[PDB]
Amino acid sequence: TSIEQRSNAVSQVLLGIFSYVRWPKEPAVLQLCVVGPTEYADGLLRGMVQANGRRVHAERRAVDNPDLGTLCNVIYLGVVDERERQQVFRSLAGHPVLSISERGTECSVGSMFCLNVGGPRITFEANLDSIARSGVRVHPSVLKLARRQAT
Repeated sequence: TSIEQRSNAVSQVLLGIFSYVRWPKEPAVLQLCVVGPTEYADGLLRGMVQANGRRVHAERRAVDNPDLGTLCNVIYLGVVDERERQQVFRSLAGHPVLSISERGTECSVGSMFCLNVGGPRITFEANLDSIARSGVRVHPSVLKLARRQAT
C-alpha cells in the first residue's frame, strides 16, 4: 500500500469516525487542525465533506498555539515529543474537541483515537478516559468501524 493510497484511506476512516461524534454546539463548517509532523494527512488537508454535506475545513497549526482548543473541533495529531504533547492536550482541556493521532502510541497520553496506518488496513484504538473528558459525545458503535477494519 502506497502513501497516496494510505492518505486517501485515512480520509475515509476519519469521516467514518466523525459520523459517530456529536459536538454540543454543532458548527456549520467542521474545523480540523493538523498539528505536528504527519505522513498521512495530505488527503485530509484537501478538505472533506461529510455525508450530510457539512464541510470539513483543514489546516496545519503549531504545537504551541495556546488557542488550539477554541480554534478547532477536531485535532489530527502527528509525531511530537513529550513536552509538545503535553502543551497540546493542556490547550485542549475543557474544550469540546475530538482528537485523533496518526500513530498508535498516543492513546496512553491524551488522544481519543490512535490510527495504525500499516498492514493492509487502517485500524485504530480508543481511550475511554480521554473520550469521557473530551466534551463531545462519541457513540460506542464507532468500534464497529474499528472491528471491521480487521481482516
